[PDB]
Amino acid sequence: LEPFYVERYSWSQLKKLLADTRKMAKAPHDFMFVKRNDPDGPHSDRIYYLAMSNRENTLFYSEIPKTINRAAVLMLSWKPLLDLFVGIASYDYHQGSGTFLFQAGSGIYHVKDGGPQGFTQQPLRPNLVETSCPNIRMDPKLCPADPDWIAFIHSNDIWISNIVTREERRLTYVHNELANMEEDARSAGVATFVLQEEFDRYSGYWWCPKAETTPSGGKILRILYEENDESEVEIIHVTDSFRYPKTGTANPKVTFKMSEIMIDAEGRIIDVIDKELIQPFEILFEGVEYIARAGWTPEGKYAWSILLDRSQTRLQIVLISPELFIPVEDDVMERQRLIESVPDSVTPLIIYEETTDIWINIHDIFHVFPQSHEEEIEFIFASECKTGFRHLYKITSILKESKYKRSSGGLPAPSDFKCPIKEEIAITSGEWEVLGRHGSNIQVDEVRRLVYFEGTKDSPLEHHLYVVSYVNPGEVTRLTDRGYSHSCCISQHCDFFISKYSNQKNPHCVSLYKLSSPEDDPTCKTKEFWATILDSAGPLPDYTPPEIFSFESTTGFTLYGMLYKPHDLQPGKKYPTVLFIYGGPQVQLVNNRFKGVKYFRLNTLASLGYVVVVIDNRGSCHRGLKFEGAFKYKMGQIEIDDQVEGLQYLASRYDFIDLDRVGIHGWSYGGYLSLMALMQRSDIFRVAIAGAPVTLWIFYDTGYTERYMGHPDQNEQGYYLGSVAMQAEKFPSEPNRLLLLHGFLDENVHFAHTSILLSFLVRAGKPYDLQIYPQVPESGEHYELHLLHYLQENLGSRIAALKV
Amino acid sequence: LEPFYVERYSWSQLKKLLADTRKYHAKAPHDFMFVKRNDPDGPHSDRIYYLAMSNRENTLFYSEIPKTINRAAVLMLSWKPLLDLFQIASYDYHQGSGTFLFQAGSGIYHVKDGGPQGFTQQPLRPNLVETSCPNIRMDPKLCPADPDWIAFIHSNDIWISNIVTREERRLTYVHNELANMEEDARSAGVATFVLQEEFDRYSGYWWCPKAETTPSGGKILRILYEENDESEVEIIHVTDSFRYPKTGTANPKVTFKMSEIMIDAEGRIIDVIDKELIQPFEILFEGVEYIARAGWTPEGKYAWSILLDRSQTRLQIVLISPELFIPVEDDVMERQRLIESVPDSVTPLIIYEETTDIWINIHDIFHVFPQSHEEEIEFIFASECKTGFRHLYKITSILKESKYKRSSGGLPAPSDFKCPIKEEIAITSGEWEVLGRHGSNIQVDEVRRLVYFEGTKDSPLEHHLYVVSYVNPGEVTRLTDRGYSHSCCISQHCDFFISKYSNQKNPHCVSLYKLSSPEDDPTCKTKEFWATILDSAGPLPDYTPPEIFSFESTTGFTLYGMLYKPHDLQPGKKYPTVLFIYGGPQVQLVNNRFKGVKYFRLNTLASLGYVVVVIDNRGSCHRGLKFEGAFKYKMGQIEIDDQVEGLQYLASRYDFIDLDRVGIHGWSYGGYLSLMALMQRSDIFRVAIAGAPVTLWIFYDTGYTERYMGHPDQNEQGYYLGSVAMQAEKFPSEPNRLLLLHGFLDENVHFAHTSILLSFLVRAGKPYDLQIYPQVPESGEHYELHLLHYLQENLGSRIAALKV
Ligand SMILES: *C(=O)C(CC)(CC)C(=O)Nc1cccc(CN2CCN(Cc3ccc(Br)cc3)CC2)c1
Ligand SMILES: *C(=O)C(CC)(CC)C(=O)Nc1cccc(CN2CCN(Cc3ccc(Br)cc3)CC2)c1
Repeated sequence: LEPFYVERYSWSQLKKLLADTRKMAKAPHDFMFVKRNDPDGPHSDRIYYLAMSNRENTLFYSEIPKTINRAAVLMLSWKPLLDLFVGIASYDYHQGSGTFLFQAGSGIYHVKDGGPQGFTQQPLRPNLVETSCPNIRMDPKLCPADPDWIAFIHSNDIWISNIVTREERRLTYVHNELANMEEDARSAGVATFVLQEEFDRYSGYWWCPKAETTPSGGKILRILYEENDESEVEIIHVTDSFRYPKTGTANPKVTFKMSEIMIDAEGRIIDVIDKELIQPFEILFEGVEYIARAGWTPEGKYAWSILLDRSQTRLQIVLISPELFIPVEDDVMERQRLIESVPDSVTPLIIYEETTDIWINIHDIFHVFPQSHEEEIEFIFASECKTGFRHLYKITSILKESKYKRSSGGLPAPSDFKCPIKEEIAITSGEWEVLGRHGSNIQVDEVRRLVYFEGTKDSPLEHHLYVVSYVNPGEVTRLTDRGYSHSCCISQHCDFFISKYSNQKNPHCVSLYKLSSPEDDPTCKTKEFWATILDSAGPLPDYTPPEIFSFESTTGFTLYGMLYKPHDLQPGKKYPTVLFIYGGPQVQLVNNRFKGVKYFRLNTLASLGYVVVVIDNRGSCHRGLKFEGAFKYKMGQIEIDDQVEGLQYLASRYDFIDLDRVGIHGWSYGGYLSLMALMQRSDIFRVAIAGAPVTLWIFYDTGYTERYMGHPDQNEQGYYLGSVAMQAEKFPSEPNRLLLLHGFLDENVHFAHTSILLSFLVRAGKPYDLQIYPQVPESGEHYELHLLHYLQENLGSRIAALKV
Repeated sequence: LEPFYVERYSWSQLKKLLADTRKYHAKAPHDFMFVKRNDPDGPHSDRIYYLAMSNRENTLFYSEIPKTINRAAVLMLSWKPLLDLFQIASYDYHQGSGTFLFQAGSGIYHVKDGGPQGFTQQPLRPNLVETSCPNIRMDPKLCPADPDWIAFIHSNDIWISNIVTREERRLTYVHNELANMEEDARSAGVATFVLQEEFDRYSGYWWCPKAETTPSGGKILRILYEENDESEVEIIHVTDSFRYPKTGTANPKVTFKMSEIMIDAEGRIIDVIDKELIQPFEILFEGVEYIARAGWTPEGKYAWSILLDRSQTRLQIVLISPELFIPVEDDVMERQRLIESVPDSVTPLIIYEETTDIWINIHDIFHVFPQSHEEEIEFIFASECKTGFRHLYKITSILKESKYKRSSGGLPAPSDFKCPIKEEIAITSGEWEVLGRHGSNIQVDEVRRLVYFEGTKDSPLEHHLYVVSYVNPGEVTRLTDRGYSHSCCISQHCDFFISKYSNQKNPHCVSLYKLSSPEDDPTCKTKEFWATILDSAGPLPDYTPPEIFSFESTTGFTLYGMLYKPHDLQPGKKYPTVLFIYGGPQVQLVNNRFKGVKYFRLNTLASLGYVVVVIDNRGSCHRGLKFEGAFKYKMGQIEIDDQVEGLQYLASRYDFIDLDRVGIHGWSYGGYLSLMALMQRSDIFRVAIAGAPVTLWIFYDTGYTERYMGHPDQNEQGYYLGSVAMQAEKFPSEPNRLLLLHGFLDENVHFAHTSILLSFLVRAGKPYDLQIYPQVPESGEHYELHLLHYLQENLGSRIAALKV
C-alpha cells in the first residue's frame, strides 16, 4: 500500500480554488395559524411566519386552501405582511384583536391582521410606537389581557406604553444610565449573561395573562419579573466590560418582583405599585441559584417557575401567588401590618421536585391544564430523572396549606412547601428521548386529549413528529416520513403541522401537512401532504455527502460517525486523514441531515485527497442521560478514546486510511479536544488545529462548567486533568504539529484561554503556530485558505513527509 | 560556488544548544561621586560612592582613593558596602551634611556619611522616612537649602517630609486617588508619558537651592513644578488606563507652578502657599508645547527652562523669576489686587533662541556660571543649529526690561521677552559631535576655566573624553586611550575621572584616572592610571567578535557596518545571510564596543553557518544632524536602500555571501524596517522577522513621530508610504517569508500596531506567521529557540531550499 500525496498547490492557487468552489437565507419559521372563518371563501386558515426572501428577515403570510388538487403539488406563494422599501428576529401576537408587535432594529412597531377587523390583501404599513426614551428599547411584549398595552426593557428597567393613547411610563427604578457599570450593577426584566448563554432564557419579565376588574370600573394588570444584582459578580474586559460569573465564583443575587398597574375606565394609568416578596428569595426558595424558566398559569391565578440549585442536580416547579407580594415600603411601621395581614396558608407551592446524580437538562416543555378543582393542579412536564431518557409525564399535585406559619416568626425547613403528588402517569417511555430544546416543544390538543411531540424513537439519527393520548397512553403514532430528520411545529388548532426536513443527500425543505381522524375514532391520527412552503434547492451537483457509519464500542454503547471517502479513490493507495470534532455536551454532529452548507468544506477536503471523519463520542446528545453523563467530572479524559476507537474501526475496515498521517481539527470544545488529542495521543495524531479552544476550565462560566464538572473546590483533580494550559509540558517538542486559531474579540471563549495556554507553552519551551482574526467573510476566507495550506504542507503533501 | 546548508537540528537539539552556550553567562558601577577626606595624616584623598551589582540588588558601595600608588603594581579598589541589608536605582546627596536619600522598594530611606560627622568604617543602617501616606512614594529629593527636608510624589501630588521632626505635609491637591482617571487626569510634579519616553525627563519638580530668610528667624523654601492636565489626551487600555498622546492629537495642557513653604526658627511649617503664573502659560510662552528641561540658577535667583514648540524646530531657554508667581486666589478682587502689585519689569527672559529646518535634539548639557552683573547672565550650552554638529558654546545674554507692560492691558508680541546676545563663542568645532545624552555631560572647572566633555572627534566609532579652555578655546586634549569606546564621569573637584570602557574584542572595564597639570601651565592636562574599579572578564573563548567595515556610499556618506564571518569557513561555498537591523533615529549599532553581551546570539548564528550583517543606514546618530536628517518626512523610504547597498558591497567583496538566501530581523524600529524590506524589496529578502514593529505612524506618539515626520496633515504621502499596515497588499503571497513577534502588554509600541497589520494582511489575502509573549527569561529563551529554528527551516537548511 503506497501513500497518496495531495497536490502541492501554492498559496495563490489554493485561494483561487476556494473562491471558485465557494461560488442560503433563513428558512420560514415562527409559524402561526389563524382561521379565516368564512363559509363562502376558499381558504380555511392563513399562516404567518418569519422568513428571508441577501434580504431582511421579515413577516410573510400564505393562504391555506380548504381543498387541493391531489394530482398536483401546491406551492404556497409568500405574501409580504409589511409595506417596506435590519430584520425581525421574533414577534408577538394577540388573537382577539389581530395585533402583531415586533422590533425591527431601533424601533418597536405594530400592525393588525386576522382579528375582528379582518384580513388584508396588501402589505401593511408598520406603525411605530412613539417614545421619549433616548436609548434602544428591547424585548417588546403585548399584554395578553389588554392589547393596547405593551411592555419593553430600556436601560435595564421595565417600561410600559399604550399604543392607542400614546401614554408611556417607567415601572422600575433599579438602574441609572449615567452611572457606570462597576458602581451600578442592578437590572430588572433582563436575563443575565449565564441564563441567556447557558440556559436559553432571554426574557426576564412575564405579563400576567388576565385582568382583575376593580370595583371602580377600571382594572389591575400585573408583570412578574426577576430583579438581578450583579455587584459581587466578576468583571472582565475586551477591546467596555461585562459581568461574567467565572466557575466557583458568585452568580447574581436574584429575586422575584410584581409590578401592579392600575388603569381607569378610559385606559389611563391611575397608579403603579411595585411589590416585593413577603420573605426574601433565600428563605422562600431554599438552595436555589438559578431561575431557569418562568410564566403564569392559563388564567393568571399563580405565577410559576422552574428553579435549580447551584449544582443543577435538584429541579423544582413552584407556583407563586400574587398574594405573596407586598408593596415596597419605606416605613417599617406601616410595612409591619402588610406582612401580618397576608394569611399564613398563602405559601409557595412546590408542585414538583426531582433529583439526579448526573445533571438536570432544562427544556421548554411545560403545559398547565385549566383548573377543574381549587385544591389541585394538573400539568404535563418532561424529565430524564426517572429512566435516564426524556419522557412526558402527566402529573397532579394537591395544593394543601403549608404546615409552616409566618405569624410564628420561625424559618421554614426544606420540605415545608412540598405538595403531595396525587398522580404521575408516564405518557411516553422507551430507549429514546422526547425533544424539548431549540424550538422543539409539545402541542396539546385538549379536546381529543392528545399530545404532539418530537422524538428520537425511530432512530438517534432522525427527529420525528409523534402523537399520543395523555389520558390513556398506548400507541405512539409517527406522523413524519422516515429517511429524513424533521423539525416541526403544530397549528394551535391541531389540524395542521409544518415540517422543516432534510437528509444527507437533500437540502432542507418546508412542507405543510393536514391532520385528520377517522370518523369512528378521534384518538387516531393520519396526515396528508397539503402544500410546499419552501421547495428544496435540489441535490448539490458537486457536493458528495459522507456515509453514516457505526460500530459497537468497548464502552458498551453504539457510536455513530460520518466518513467522507477521498474523491477519485485509487486502489492500492493509503490517504491522509483529517478528523473533524466537536465532542462536547448539548451537540450531535452525526445525524441524517444535510451537511453540505455548514460542513461543505469537509467535502472540499475529500476532493483534495483527504479522508474526513466525524465521530460523536460519549457526552454528545440525543442518546440519553447515561450516555451524556459518561464524562461527568472527567471532561477531556474519555473523549479521545472514543475518537481513536472509531478511527481504528475504520482503519481495519478500509485500508485506504493511512494511520501515520492523521490530523485533527475542531472549534470551541472541538479545539479543546484537538489539543487534548495532541497532548494525550501524539502517537495517533500528527497535527492538531485548535480553533477558539478552552484551555483552562476555571476561566469558563458557572452555568456550563459547574454542571459538567461540579464546583472547582470539590474537583481540583478533574479541573486539572481537563485543563490543557496546566499541562503544557505534555505537548510535543517538535514544531508544525500544533496550530492555534482565535478571534481577539471573543465573547464566549475569551482570548485569555489562548494567551494563558501561550504563556504556559513558552514556560515549557514548546513550539506552536498561531493565527488571529482581530475583528466578516474576509476572516473566514483566510481561515479556510490557511487551514488547507497548513494540512497540505504539514500533513498531506510530499514535502509534508520529507519535512519530519 | 556550492551552497552551504546549516545542519538541520531538531527543536530539542536547538533548545539544548542554546542552553549550553548560555551556561557560561550585573550593572557596572555608576552614578559616581567624589568626597574629599580632608585628613593630612590619613592615606586617602577621596572616597568614591557608587551604585553597583554583583543576581543581587543594586545598592550603594564605597571605595578609598589613596594619595599615592605603587606605579609598577595595579591597584584593585575593593567594594565596601555602605548599607546594611534591609530587614536602589538612584540617590540624592547633600555635601555639607553628608545625607544620602534614596528609594528602596516601597520605602524612602536615608543615611549619613562623609559630612561633618565623618566617614564610616562599616555598613550603615538605612533610616526609614516615616509616612502616613497609604500608597507608594516616588521620586524622593533632598532640599539642597536644608537637608532635614525632602520632597516626594504620592498619588500624582507633591508632598514634603522632615526627616528629623517627622512632620509630613501635602503641597498640592490636584489629584484624587479615589476618583477614576476618566474623571481625574491632573498631576503635579510628575513628567507625563511622552516626556519620560521621548525626551528622557523623569522628574517634574525642582527644589530651589537657596532659602530666603524671614524677619522672624524662619525661612521660605521653594519648589518649582509642572502642573499637567491630561483630560483632552487620548486614552488606551492594556490587559489600567494610559494617557497616550497619539500623533496629530492633543498633548497635555501644561503650566509652571511655585510652592512657597514658610518654616519657623525651630524647623516647623508655618504656612504653605501655592502660586500660579501671573498670566497663563500660553500667553507668557507663546508657541511652547513641551517643557523639555528645567532647574534653577546656582544662587536660586531664577528658575530656568528649555522650551520646545510642537514641531520641535524652535528651542528657547527662558529665565523665570519667582516674582512672576502670585498666590492662587478664587476671589476676583483679591486676585486682581495681586496682579497690579507685581511690577511690569518682572518678565520672562528668553536668554537663548535657536531654530532648525531638521529637528531639535534635546540634551542634558546646560551650565550657568555665578552671576557677577545683575543685568548679565553667562552660560555654557550645546547646539547643532549653527554648523550641523553638536558643539559647546559659551554665551552671555543681557537681561533688559521688556517692552511689553502688564499695565497697558495688551498681550505680549512674540519677541518682547527676547534678551540680546552680548557674546557668543564657539568652545569647540569640527566634523564631529559633543555628546549630551544617556549620561554624557560636561564638567566645568571654574578655577582653571576648563570644560571636560565627551565626543566623536577621534572617530565616530569611539566616544572619548576631552578637555578644553572655555575662555580662549584652542587645543582640545583627548584624555582617553585609543582602541576603546569610553563612557566617563569627572569628579566635581576636577582632579579625577572614571572610564567605563570596552572594545570589539574586550568586555567592559571600569578604571580610575588621576588628572594633573605641568607646573608651568594649569591649562594643560595629563592623565595617569590610578586604580581599577571593575576588572575585565577577559576575552571569552566561545565568542568570536565581528569585523567593523565601511563603504563609500553613492549618497556621499561613509556608512559603517559589522560583519560576522561564518565559523569554520569553507573554500568554494556560499552561506545564507541574516541582516540584523535597528536603523532608526537616536541609535548607533556599529561602533568599537563589546557586542558579546547583548548581541552574543549574532555570534551563535555565525557558529551555525550564517553570515551576519549590521549596517548603520542614514538616520543613525553620532554622525551629525545632516546625516541624521536624511529621512525627514520620509521614514521607511531610504533605510533599506543603504542596507541593500552595504550588502551588495559585501557580496562583490566576499564570494561566501549568498544573495539568494538573505533574511532580515529587528526589533521596534528594526521590526518596522524588516517589514519594509520584505514589502519594498522581495527580490533581495527571503524572510523578514519583525519584532514589536511600528506598522502605522498615526498610532505612535506626538513627541517622537512629529519630530521626524511632522504633523499628518502636513505629510499625507510620508505617513502613507511610511506606514506598512496601509500597504498590506504589497506583501508576498508566498508563506514562510513573514514572521511577526509581539508582546501583548507592550506600552511603547502597542499590540494595536500588530493587530491592525494582521487585519489588513487578512483582508488582503496574505500569509503570515505569529508568536506572542503574553507577559521574564522564559520569553527570551523561547524567542531565541523559535528564531533559530524559523531561520533553519525557512532560509538556511536543505529542506528550506526544497520548500520553495
Ligand atoms: C464555539 O462553540 C464557538 C461558537 C459556536 C465559540 C468559541 C465558535 O467560536 N465557533 C466558530 C468559530 C469560527 C468559525 C465557526 C464556523 N465553523 C467553522 C468550521 N466549519 C467546518 C469547516 C470549515 C472549513 C474547513 Br477548510 C474545514 C472545516 C464549521 C463552521 C464557528
Ligand atoms: C524597541 O525599541 C522596544 C523597547 C526597547 C519596544 C517595541 C522593544 O520591544 N525591545 C525589545 C523587545 C524584545 C527583546 C529585546 C532585546 N533585544 C532582542 C534582540 N537582541 C539581539 C539578538 C538576539 C537573539 C538573536 Br537569535 C539575534 C539577535 C538584542 C536585544 C528588545
